[PDB]
Amino acid sequence: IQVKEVTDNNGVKTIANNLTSTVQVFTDSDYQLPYVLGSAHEGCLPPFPADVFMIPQYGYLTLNDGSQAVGRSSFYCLEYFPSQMLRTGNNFQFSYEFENVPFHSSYAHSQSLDRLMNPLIDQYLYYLSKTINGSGQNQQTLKFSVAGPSNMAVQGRNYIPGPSYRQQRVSTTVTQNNNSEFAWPGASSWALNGRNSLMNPGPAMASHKEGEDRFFPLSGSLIFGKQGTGRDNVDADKVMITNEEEIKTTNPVATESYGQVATNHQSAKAQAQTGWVQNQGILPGMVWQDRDVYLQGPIWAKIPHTDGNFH
Amino acid sequence: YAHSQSLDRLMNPLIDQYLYYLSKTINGSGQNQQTLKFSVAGPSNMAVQGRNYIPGPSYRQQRVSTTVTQNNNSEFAWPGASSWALNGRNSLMNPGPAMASHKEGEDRFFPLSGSLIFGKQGTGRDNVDADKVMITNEEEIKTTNPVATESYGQVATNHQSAKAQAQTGWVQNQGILPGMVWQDRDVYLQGPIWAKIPHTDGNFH
Amino acid sequence: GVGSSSGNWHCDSQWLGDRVITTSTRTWALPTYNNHLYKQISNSTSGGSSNDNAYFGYSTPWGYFDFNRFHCHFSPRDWQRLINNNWGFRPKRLNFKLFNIQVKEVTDNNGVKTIANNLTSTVQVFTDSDYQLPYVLGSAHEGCLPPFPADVFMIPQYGYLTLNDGSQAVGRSSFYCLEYFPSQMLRTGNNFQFSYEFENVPFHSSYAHSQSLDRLMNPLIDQYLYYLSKTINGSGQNQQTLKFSVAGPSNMAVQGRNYIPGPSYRQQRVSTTVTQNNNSEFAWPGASSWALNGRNSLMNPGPAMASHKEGEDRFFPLSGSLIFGKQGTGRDNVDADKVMITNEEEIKTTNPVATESYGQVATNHQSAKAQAQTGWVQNQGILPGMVWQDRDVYLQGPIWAKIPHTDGNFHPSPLMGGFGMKHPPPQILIKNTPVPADPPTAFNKDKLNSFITQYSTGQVSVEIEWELQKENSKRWNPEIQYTSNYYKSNNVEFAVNTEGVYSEPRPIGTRYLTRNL
Amino acid sequence: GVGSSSGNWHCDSQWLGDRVITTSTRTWALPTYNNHLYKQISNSTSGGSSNDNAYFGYSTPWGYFDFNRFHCHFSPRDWQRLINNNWGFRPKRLNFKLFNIQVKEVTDNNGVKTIANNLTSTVQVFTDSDYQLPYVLGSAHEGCLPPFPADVFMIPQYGYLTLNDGSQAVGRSSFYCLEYFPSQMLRTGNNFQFSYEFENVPFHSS
Repeated sequence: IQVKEVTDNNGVKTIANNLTSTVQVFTDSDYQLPYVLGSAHEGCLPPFPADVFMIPQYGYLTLNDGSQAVGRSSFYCLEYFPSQMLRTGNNFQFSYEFENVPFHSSYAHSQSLDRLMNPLIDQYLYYLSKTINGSGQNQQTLKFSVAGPSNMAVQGRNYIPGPSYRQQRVSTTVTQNNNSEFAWPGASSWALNGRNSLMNPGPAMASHKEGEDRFFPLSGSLIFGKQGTGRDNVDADKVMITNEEEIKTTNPVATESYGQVATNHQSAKAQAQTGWVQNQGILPGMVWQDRDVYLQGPIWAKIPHTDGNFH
Repeated sequence: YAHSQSLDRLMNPLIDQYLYYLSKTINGSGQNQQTLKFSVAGPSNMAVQGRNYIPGPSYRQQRVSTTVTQNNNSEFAWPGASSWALNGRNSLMNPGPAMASHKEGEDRFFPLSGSLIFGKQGTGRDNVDADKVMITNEEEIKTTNPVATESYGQVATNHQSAKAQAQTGWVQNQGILPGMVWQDRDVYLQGPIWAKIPHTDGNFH
Repeated sequence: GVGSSSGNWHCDSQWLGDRVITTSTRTWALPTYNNHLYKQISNSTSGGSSNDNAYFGYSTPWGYFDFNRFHCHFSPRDWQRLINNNWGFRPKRLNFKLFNIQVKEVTDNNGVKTIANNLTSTVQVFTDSDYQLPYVLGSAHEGCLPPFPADVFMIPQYGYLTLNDGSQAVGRSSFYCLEYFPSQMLRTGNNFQFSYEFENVPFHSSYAHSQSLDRLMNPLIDQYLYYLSKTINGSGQNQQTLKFSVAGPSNMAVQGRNYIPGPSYRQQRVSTTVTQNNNSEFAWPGASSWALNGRNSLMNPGPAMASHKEGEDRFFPLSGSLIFGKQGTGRDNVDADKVMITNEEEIKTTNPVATESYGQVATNHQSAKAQAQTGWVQNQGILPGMVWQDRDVYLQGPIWAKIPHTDGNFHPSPLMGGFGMKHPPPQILIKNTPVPADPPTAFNKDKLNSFITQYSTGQVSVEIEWELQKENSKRWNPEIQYTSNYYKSNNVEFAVNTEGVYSEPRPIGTRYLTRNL
Repeated sequence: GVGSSSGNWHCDSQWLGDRVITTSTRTWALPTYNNHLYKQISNSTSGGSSNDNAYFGYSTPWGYFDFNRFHCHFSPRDWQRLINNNWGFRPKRLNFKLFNIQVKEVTDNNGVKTIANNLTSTVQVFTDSDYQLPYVLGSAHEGCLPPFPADVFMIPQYGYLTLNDGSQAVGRSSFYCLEYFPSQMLRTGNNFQFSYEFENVPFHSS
């Protein structure tokens, strides 16, 4: 630790050592302060070991009503904690054991969830294949066929892809996009106490289909800046858009409907009607992968202290 | 086993609840008759009682009758089927989540691809008639699981005011909610025993 | 013996560090139910109804003991202590006693009623410790121990339902005979008792969050993530572009987040200012519901959701909250000033508002042509990364519920509030043993139909040990606490009036202290 | 048991050097008060009054035992002995017994009253040993043990006052439920007793 004092005369700045000054340091080991780590903020240790970095300032938020506070709002004084005081000559250290957490999946699947069958053997299950004998009136019938290697789309399966929350699709070829402003109006969002927040990045979903890597979800992926990139309205060549294409084998595509559901009763009259599923919650028998981690990305987050959570 | 009780019939049929429900919003016919009236939920009105647990999830299927003359005179086996998409490929939702096959007294109806269909001995493989196959029905789980060919329920879709009336919408697919209970699909003498859970980051049930 | 008491009156509370032990004693009366008979009941026997209200079941000659309400154990002052000083609590141990049994016979002449002791009569009592009977506790029924320890209460009658098809029964329907259980028989002089250990359950959250789920960031530091901010350079044709900006303190709505609010099932909004409501009948037609085997049931109270937005406390969800009656309130079509509507406003920091959409989703592909189209989400199921709070418990509300025995469940906390257990406190069943009148002096094979009119009275004691979870907050400013108001009034709140009637003037929740997210 | 006495009649005085031990036994009757109810009372319920006489409080279904008068313990001759021979005295020890409980039920027909035994009924008794209830002894009230040992006396009803503003109550007012205390339950055949040591007090100047 080195503490310096700065004196600024009319036209000169002098920096000197202050051998008797102190720095105060403490760890919030009981988790009594608002946890601002885990919001992907600037101010971490720099990647390059030779870079000297500046320590970020601490601040926090509490309950608000507009710009006003309610009686439930909390004010925290950090001097109301015991802390160690260090002169030049003292050091500080501590140890911590991580909780038991599952391994991160640093692999991609070489199989697809809809292609888990033996491609040589039939199933012993049947599926409805025809409902009319042919053209004409009063041709109703019921015909059934064995599900096999020739028709893999209708085979019975034990597990289904994970949940979805559809995103708008944006092309990096700008001429293919609609000539209008839709960054906020066309975005997926959730509401809390009358406030709208972007669904960003949202549930782990595949970024695009096969051969459509020019498309990306509007706010469904992490976007990093390149070195020297500004902060306001920079072009696409100045940023780095990640894509979760590896999870397309278990996770639905971010910019597509989950599937179709029946929406009526067909009869002899109404025809069979289906509807698109734009958001599908958890169902038993669903499997999914989580979002990948990156060399530039975050490591951990604090689970909020609540009655319930899922995954 | 099958349940001898229904999820909406778990109360004592002799005792009132100590909770109230809104029963009237207008005093009567005419203009400016708005009011709020509340009643005790009891044995006479079991549909409005407060409950602790709700039926499990759903993913609606199309309804097909084994009396073919009752079906629509069109081809809807693929076009009318429930499906899910993966990397641009469509797969049948088959058999899908465990749901009751039909209502009471409607055993002639079956979900389009919501149940296991076995073949009889000597049955062919292409376009065989209904008398050549064996369609299972999960009617025993109707006490906890929603019917496969019905909506889960209704949700509000607007704000009523003095003007817009109260508007509701059908729920065709309902995901997991806290407080939901359900049964799994039955096993059969002809059916499978086990499966391998895919090696993934996450799964549910 | 006849002349010796079988137990004492035990009613107090002990606060012992991280434990609190409550003890309650009450006086009960039990009549003969059903003329000692089992009767089949249905909506046919009740007079008919719609399909949504049909049922089939049985009423029994037995009664049962229920203490599944918090005011059966906590006085208002004890509740104030608990909720003003603790982040959590849960039940651990239970002890139950039944004592000082008195059996009386009633003789009614032409114009006089005489009540006498029957020293040789018995009451039968047993606990359903193996959970073999239909569990009717956990349906928020009347008949619990009264809140006021001086009130003498009448034991409710036991009945149950089974599978029905209209008013008819199917072959799967079960009939239960409660005499087919071993039970203890008590004369005046005998007592009954048993002990029970609660399952391991999570602590109830008797706190509110002082942070919002969308306000968990440092308000001084930018993110290192970018968001799309512009798609057109300006007015005119062929102005397509892609512009990106850093998400920071100036635009908190577009920041990347790790966790999202819990699930929703939208309710209709009703104003307590009636002139603001639509001039039509929408109590049933406008209500949220779920269907089971062709029957519609109200979604009530449904998933735990915030009752209203900030500053809109006059609105409440149609069937999304518990409504209690005030003392002396009737049962049919009472006005709003006669009922007490609870509000779960404390969970607005994690849970979506009950009368709003969850959010918006994309519903098409924009291109150069179709514009970007979004749709409202009226019901959102569980997603990974969602967090939520459960419904609060109240001094007047239920404590526990039995989780249904099923293959699967998710977060089995009871939706009306409390602790969900696979093995909850067992049902306690009690009945006066029938005493025949004089039989004929020639043999008759038919079952006896003439009985002596009897009833019974006694004392019941319940002792529960609860574990507490204390607060160690570092908040500097004072908290919100439940308190009485000093301003003068005709009566004292939570006391008796001049006529001797005890009343509870308001519902009291548990969430007054605060915690961070 | 029903047929066995729970205690004997003890009533005399023993003069033992620098000690005197008094013993008194009386016969009491206790009715049902308030129809088993707690009632709020005030000068409003009493009919109104001036400001100096306003009050707010509660009457309870309980009665209480009071012996806070000297003639409950000293006969006139014993009092004469004490005051003619001593400069001082003070109380040291107390023992209290309640026994031979009899519970009767009353039936009133059109023109006849019948009283019978109820062998299975109970009386509840407890001492406020932690001084948690309003102390209404020490206000020179009626209802103590009678001076004459042959007089049968009726147990007075318990009530108390709290803070009032006119006939109204403020938020600081306390309501006490006496069923919220542990108490002993006695059938005919049970008895109750307890002991108490007096605080150190100065001798009274006789």
